[PDB]
Amino acid sequence: ELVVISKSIVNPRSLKKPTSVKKIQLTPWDLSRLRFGYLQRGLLFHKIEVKQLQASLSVALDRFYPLAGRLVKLKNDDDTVSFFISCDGSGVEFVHAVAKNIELSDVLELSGSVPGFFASFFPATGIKNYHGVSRSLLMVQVTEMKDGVFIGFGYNSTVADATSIWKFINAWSEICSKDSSGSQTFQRRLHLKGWFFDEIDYPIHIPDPETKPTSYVTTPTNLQEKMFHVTKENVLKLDAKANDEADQKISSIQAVLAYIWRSMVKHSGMSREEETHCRLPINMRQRLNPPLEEECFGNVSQTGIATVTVGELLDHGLGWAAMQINNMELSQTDEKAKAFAENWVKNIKIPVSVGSKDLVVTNSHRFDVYCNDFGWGKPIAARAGPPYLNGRLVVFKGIGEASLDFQACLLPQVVEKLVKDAEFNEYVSIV
Amino acid sequence: ELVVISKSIVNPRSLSVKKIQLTPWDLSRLRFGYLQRGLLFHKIEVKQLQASLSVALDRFYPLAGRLVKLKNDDDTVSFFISCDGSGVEFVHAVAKNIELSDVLELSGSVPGFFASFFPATGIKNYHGVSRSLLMVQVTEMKDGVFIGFGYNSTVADATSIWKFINAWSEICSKFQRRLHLKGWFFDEIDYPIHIPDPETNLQEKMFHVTKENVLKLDAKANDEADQKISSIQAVLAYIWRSMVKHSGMSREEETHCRLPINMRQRLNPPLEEECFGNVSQTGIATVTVGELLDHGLGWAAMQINNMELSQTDEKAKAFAENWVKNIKIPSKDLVVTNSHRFDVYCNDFGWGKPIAARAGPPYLNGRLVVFKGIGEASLDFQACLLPQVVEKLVKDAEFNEYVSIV
Ligand SMILES: O=C(O)CC[C@H](NC(=O)COc1cccc(C(=O)O)c1)C(=O)O
Ligand SMILES: O=C(O)CC[C@H](NC(=O)COc1cccc(C(=O)O)c1)C(=O)O
Repeated sequence: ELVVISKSIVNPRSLKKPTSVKKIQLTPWDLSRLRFGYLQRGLLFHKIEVKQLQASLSVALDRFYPLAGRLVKLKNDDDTVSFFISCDGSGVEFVHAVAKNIELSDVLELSGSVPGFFASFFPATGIKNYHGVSRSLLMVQVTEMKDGVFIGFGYNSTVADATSIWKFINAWSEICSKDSSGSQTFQRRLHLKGWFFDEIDYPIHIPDPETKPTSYVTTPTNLQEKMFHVTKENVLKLDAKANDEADQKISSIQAVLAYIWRSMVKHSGMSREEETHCRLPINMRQRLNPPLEEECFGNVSQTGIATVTVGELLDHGLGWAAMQINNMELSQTDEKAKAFAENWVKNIKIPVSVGSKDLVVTNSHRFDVYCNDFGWGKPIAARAGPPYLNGRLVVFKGIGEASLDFQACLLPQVVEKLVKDAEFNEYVSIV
Repeated sequence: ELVVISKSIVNPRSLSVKKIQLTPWDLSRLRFGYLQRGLLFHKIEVKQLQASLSVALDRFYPLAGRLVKLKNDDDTVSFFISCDGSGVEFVHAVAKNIELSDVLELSGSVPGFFASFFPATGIKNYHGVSRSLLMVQVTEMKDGVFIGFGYNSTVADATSIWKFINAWSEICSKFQRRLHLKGWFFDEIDYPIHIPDPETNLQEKMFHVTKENVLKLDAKANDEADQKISSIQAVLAYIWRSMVKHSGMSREEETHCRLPINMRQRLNPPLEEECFGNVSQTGIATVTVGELLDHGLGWAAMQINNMELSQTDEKAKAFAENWVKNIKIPSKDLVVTNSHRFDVYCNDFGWGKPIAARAGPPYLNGRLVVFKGIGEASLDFQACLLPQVVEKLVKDAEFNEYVSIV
């Protein structure tokens, strides 16, 4: 129940005399994601005016110009290909849609089988990162609802990590809020991530990612999504309990993730001998040597993986699970990252999926998603879009900074057991 | 914990004195405390809030008045509201360690820190001779702002106070008709009315009911009931049955659901929807515990609806006229307050709609403050409960399916 009003390309609006076309080189981290789908997130508002939003977007794209570029695929004479990002100002796909029968309650209170109507609010479903040669690296959809507006976006993981994407959304909202021409918002020089793998030749020669199985997103699933809210009081309670049991210092988010992990596995139906993983995004800017600037733009995120058996996770307590997470984070070193990049170049792996039997943590509690006031008020919710993956756990800072929200994608049988888990529902509010 | 930055008397912006006479409904509430409610925001600029309040008091000028107490020669007293522009008490305070999470998620013993966000705790309606009839406190938090207010029930009902808040925020964000007062609608009662001189371990939880679960309860109640039942009647009945189930009361006890009734359209002649003043009464549905527990949701909902249908003009008149010859100026009930009809979120003062609405002290067992949800189809309730009832409610699987308790 969604009609498209307009589909257009939004180009950067360049007050400056345009410079040459910058080329951005792709690392093993970027190339190993070429077959994954665009990541899709969005913000819910009481009010957004689309004209101002589109105008301010063109200005913001000038300031974050790699988001307006395209992948370029080179054919090597050895029958491999190479990719780089060309900052050519090709522009961003921008969709204006209307879903006049959908109201805020419907998106705030989402609960149950996915995909549902909400999937259609996102613009990049089924788009893979290697499609960025011909589709934009950022895609935006603004959907007017009965009594609100949703701004959804999808982005190519080869051009940006979530840290960078949320910095762009914050700049865009600031411009939109103050004046759409950008004349009243400070322009800042963009620092690029650059090339930080000094022992790896580039561009890296890889097999063509499109000459690969190419697997569907519209296939029927049995997945559901639920929202989990953890209050400040309960975050603190979990934090204290994890630290009481643990032998090293455990952060609040580690304790809460460990609690969710244990609970998710308790109700999974997995055998004790199965391995379960907690996959966590790690911002590597400050772990690399030399470290990169905290504001450098691009994907500088690595996925850390904590591995245990189901039996181990259930037999030990909360503090032990939190220690597995923390130990994994501590292991994500510079020497590790570089050695592994050099191994990747001699055993290229570009998977189509992550796997469905893990806790797959994404986004971050650190991103101030509510600071995105476009001029009519801060958002009232932050959500993720397709694709749907069992075990996905999207982390959002709460409207209350001390609280946490999680958007969890789970099998129906797991939800059914989770909603009857008395202790879980003491610590976590499921909607 | 709470630091006061400033206190001001805000009069109407514009520079005989109109008298508003008090009805038996007003006079009966003289010993009650001021009612206190408020709105939570990301951002409020205090200077603009205060200037706009002066402008708003031009329109809602009774809120800037004072009670006047007359001593009559027959050893009684009389009260009226003198619209003298004395002004509204306006307090600016800072709670630097309190954050949005704390107010959104209040849960547990009351009174707690939040009580201090409200300006009129311990103030009774008869104190309006010397204290303002509306009191405002704007409390800056670590990462947000709360606008708390208390009001004297002799000058306004909740319908009127929320219309005032709506007008104030509209003025601050920047009226085709002038303010019309409710007037004297008891033609068989003389004024001023002569009266005698009028002078617990509780917890609060937030309940949210989703659009989906409101509709489920509505459908259930209507399937069971023989008259049409509204969504709010169905949800209130469900909460009522659940509270009584976990109350510890025996079958023979009488228990009540108390509900605010806007009487404007029930009076004859009916009064204008926007007429200003207190034109509300409390309706009381009475049942025994055993009956409420034995019968289903639709029957409880019918008890509420039947009570509402009985709130007639003729009854109100007869009761008021006898009240003047039997002045009465004064639990484990369901005490419903506020209403789903009030649009909480239209109160944008210029920096964004509110992110929550809340009630303040006083705290009383069984209070259930109704707020329309951010999601317009949904409902929020601020419930004041005994710890033993809470413990039973959190272990009630069905209740926690229909209602999200935080
Ligand atoms: O950015 C991240 O959270 C991981 C990025 C990347 N993974 C994918 O790009 C596809 O798998 C996922 C994993 C998590 C969330 C989603 C989603 O669509 O939200 C998809 C990786 O694992 O290195
Ligand atoms: O407006 C209403 O809900 C009732 C008004 C009045 N009642 C009192 O003035 C004192 O009893 C209450 C009842 C409900 C809430 C509170 C509170 O403090 O929120 C106090 C009455 O019965 O006509």
